[PDB]
Amino acid sequence: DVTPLSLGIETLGGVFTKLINRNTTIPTKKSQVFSTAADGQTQVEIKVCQGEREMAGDNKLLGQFTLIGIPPAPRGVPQIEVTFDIDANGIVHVSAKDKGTGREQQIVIQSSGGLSKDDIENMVKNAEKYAEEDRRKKERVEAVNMAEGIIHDTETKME
Amino acid sequence: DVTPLSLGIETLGGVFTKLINRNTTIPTKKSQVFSTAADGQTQVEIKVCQGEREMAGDNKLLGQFTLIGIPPAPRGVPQIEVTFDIDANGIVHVSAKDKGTGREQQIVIQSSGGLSKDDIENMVKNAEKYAEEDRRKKERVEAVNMAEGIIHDTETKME
Repeated sequence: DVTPLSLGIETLGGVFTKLINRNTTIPTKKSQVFSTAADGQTQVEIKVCQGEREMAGDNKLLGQFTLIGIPPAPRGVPQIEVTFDIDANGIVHVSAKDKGTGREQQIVIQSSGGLSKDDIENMVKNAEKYAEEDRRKKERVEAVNMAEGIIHDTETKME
Repeated sequence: DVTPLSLGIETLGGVFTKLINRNTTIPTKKSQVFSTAADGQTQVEIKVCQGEREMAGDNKLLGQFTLIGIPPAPRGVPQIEVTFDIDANGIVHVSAKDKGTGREQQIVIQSSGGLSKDDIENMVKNAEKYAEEDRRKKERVEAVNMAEGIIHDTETKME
């Protein structure tokens, strides 16, 4: 038994960060650490998405939760470990843990909609159709995001 | 009663960071906040320099001291304020204070402690001589300093 479509979460700029590539044998587990997009950010919204598109919004939203109680710290400091657990029954689990505090909340997606073979084929179709339009939109967001970091590193450093 | 030469410290890459520019009317107090160049950096070294060259090593070292006990934190977090307080005589009171922990370390030096007015003009001439060599060195080092930051900000972020 395998994942019909790629799974991931929406990250800064609307980009879809893939965590489990399609046709992965289930059960499966995959982790990645993320951080806050801004200074003083007390929470992070985890939008679990499914599809093959480069931008989250163009994919199916399966579930949504918010990780509460991240102590205010500067942009990019908090270490948020996001883990995708898919059990044998193909039920999606996504936990988010602030490595520092230990604060953690998890979403269990017992039932999302129904995913038809026609829906799957269509999603794979649009992904290939809009591929270079997607690649260019993703590339631009990545530059804006990198520049945001460049503008935020205005302090001189020392050894 | 102005500063004979520019005063400052050594920062990341060996760059000379001015705190008090040349011909600044004294007495005067000037400050700047700096941070660590590496993850989990315990200390910072303050190398008080005098001259007009773009790299600290090519200038006159007036004083050197270490500020220890910076609580381990990622690159760019610790807030180390460096203060240069000059009086009428030319005595510079240099301090390095960790804005967070409150820990302070300080020295006192003589900027008026210069080896002849002939050499103040020699240093000014040494600078104008190596001005293009320096802007080449400075732009190469500053490119590495930026890349170091961009690489330290690779981690994906979330709103």
